[PDB]
Amino acid sequence: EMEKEFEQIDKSGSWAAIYQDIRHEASDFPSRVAKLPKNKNRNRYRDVSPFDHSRIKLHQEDNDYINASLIKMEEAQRSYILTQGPLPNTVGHFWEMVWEQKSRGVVMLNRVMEKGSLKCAQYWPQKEEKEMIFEDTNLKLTLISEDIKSYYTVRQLELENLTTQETREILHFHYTTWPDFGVPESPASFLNFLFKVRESGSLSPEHGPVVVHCSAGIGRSGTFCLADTCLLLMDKRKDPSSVDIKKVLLEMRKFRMGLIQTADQLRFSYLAVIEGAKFIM
Ligand SMILES: CS(=O)(=O)N1C[C@H](O)[C@H]2C[C@@H]1CC[C@H]2O
Repeated sequence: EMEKEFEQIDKSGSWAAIYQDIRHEASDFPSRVAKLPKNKNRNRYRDVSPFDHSRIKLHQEDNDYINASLIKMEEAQRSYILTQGPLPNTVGHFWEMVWEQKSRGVVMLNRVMEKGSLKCAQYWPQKEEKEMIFEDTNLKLTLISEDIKSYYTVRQLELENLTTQETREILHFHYTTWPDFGVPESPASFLNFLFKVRESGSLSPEHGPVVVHCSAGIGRSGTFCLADTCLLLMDKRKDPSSVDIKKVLLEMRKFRMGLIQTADQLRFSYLAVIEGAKFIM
């Protein structure tokens, strides 16, 4: 059982050591499309690339590239698109991907500015009456409503395909209180946030995969998907303690590199799953 494994690693202070064995065992697949010269300004970080096998393709004939990965968890029947925070020049691509994949939710785990630098473009409207048009991808986005809480904001958005005049409602879940350094002290507000996303229907199989991002789409984004998948597997299995968080992480790392960036994120993921298991048993 993970709770005992937790106390063992904690007591022994072996978090950096567990984390290194995960790094060592992690999959390495080609990422040739990401590294083409024409895609250099579509990537926020030169060392964070989607694998060719799992990358999301835009349906535009010119250049189909976006820094985004499909993570397919077969046993849990959950899919996620993990992506970087969009760049000034990829905001239109981001919304095209949301449209093309039939996503119902966007989960944002960073602030636009952290540590005095921009981590992400302002890719949604700030006021009802000031909508955004993306000329490159022929989409219009309107803020319908905004519910600001202590730890997170939920926004209702309308996305319109200007080409066909179809509209969809998108939910934007913005976790606003992840600290600039390290991880939250308690997983309570993170779990509350994750149950809010679940309750919305955004993670359900009747929609396209949820789009999850932080700045790189690997650290905080990683923790989100890992916690959701582990809790779902504990509901589904005859024996809940058969769920090994290290094995789940390694399976997720076949689809996108670097998921969980620090030993502290790993520790936090264990704590989130262990605490969430109480609200599920
Ligand atoms: C020494 S350790 O690897 O067990 N250790 C745990 C501690 O909480 C600090 C610093 C370091 C790794 C991450 C961070 O959580």
